[PDB]
Amino acid sequence: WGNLGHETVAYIAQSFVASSTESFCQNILGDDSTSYLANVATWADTYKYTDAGEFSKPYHFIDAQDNPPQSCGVDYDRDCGSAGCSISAIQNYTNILLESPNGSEALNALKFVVHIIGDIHQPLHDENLEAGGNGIDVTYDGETTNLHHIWDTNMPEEAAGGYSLSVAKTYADLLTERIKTGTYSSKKDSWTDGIDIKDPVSTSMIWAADANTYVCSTVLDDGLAYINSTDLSGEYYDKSQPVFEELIAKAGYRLAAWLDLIASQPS
Ligand SMILES: O=c1ccn([C@@H]2O[C@H](CO)[C@@H](O)[C@H]2O)c(=O)[nH]1
Ligand SMILES: *[C@@H]1O[C@H](CO)[C@@H](O)[C@H](O)[C@H]1NC(C)=O
Ligand SMILES: *[C@@H]1O[C@H](CO)[C@@H](O)[C@H](O)[C@H]1NC(C)=O
Ligand code: NA
Ligand SMILES: [Zn+2]
Ligand SMILES: [Zn+2]
Ligand SMILES: [Zn+2]
Repeated sequence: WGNLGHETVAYIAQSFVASSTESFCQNILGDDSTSYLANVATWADTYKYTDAGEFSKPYHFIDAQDNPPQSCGVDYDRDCGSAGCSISAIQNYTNILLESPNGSEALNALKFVVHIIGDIHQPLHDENLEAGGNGIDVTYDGETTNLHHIWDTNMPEEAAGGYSLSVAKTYADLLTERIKTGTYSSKKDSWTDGIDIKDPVSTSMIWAADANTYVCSTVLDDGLAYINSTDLSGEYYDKSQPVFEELIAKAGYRLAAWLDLIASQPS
């Protein structure tokens, strides 16, 4: 996602974490504001453009070698690759926070987990084709862009009504309502099925496989004749909106559950 999506995921997670988890994270981050997670949710996307952070570019995605829209699937050993991936990064940084939460690596580990659980839920961050859709040029509201970009940025910002941290907070409030009582309230009690702090790869692969299903059902189902030729800000946006909104909600809910397990200690 772009910055709005990551901040929204982070604000949702803040609304679901336990108090002890909030304290654990505020202490690592040195921030006890009501934006503590949202304030770091974009860091990984700045870091990756620096020499020191170049290593971490592959950690934003897992290039699933499926065949969409005909067939979708993610396989860790087939798709992660030698340079690592979102799944291998969740394992590494989760294990740093479990083993060394008071050490110097904890700060970046937590900022990576906040960001990357967001990225796992962007379907085109779970797809090899055309570098996650970066190579598919499209038109969106009269502008030339690419399919990856409209899922990261154009469509979420249209739905949220802007791009800023305050707009993200409002959007997160809307999606948090949908989880607690609204649209998602009868399905969210299944969203953490299979979660296992002792198996970060298995857990994050469930999430990535869930998001990847939408590459076939939603991202690419219209077929590339349509996608290449049609302004996607109309009916394509209309069908995409419920899907990316539910995936942003899932990302925040699952991030909170994961942070609770990372911070958890038996009383
Ligand atoms: O296979 C790829 C290649 C790139 N990206 C993402 O696409 C962004 C560029 O739009 C990059 O920063 C990167 O995180 C993916 O999700 N998958
Ligand atoms: C784990 O994270 C550290 C710090 O960012 C990095 O140096 C190391 O290469 C990572 N290891 C793996 C297996 O991804
Ligand atoms: C759509 O554009 C992509 C990327 O250039 C291309 O691979 C594909 O063949 C195009 N499909 C159609 C039917 O135009
Ligand atoms: Na056209
Ligand atoms: Zn992102
Ligand atoms: Zn992206
Ligand atoms: Zn990212």
